[PDB]
Amino acid sequence: EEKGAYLVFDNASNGTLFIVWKKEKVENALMFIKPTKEVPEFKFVNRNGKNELIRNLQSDKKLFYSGICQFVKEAKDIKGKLTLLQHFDSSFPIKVDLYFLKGSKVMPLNTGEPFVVQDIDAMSVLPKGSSSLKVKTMAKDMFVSRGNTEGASISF
Repeated sequence: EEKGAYLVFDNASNGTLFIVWKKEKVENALMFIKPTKEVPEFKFVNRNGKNELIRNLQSDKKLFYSGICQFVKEAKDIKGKLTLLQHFDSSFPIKVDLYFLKGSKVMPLNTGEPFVVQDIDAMSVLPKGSSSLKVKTMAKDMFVSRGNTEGASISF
């Protein structure tokens, strides 16, 4: 976990998400990214390891959802794995579970497990009421449109 990315929440703007690109162990993170192949150095150097994803989460809890898609976006960009850490949900009023689209099949994220995000068709951030996309097989077009109405989606 030392090498990878971490989703962090900051009190900036009464709610900001932060994705750390580092080779160190970041704590107090809500989510994580695990790269299988080498991680882009320019993301380390240009961002200096810090990148603020989305801000003012105060105004709308769904912004956190969207910020999450922006987070896994990085994972799908470098072609790694996405890990949803659990802990924040006990303190933060947002508890959700992530879903990926692969082929015609939809797959939910396993809590604290690096899950294949690299060659996904689409991704979305659904709340505990994730049954929107919780089916045996799914349309890539529906996946994003559904997740978007859930408040977060991101599709190739």
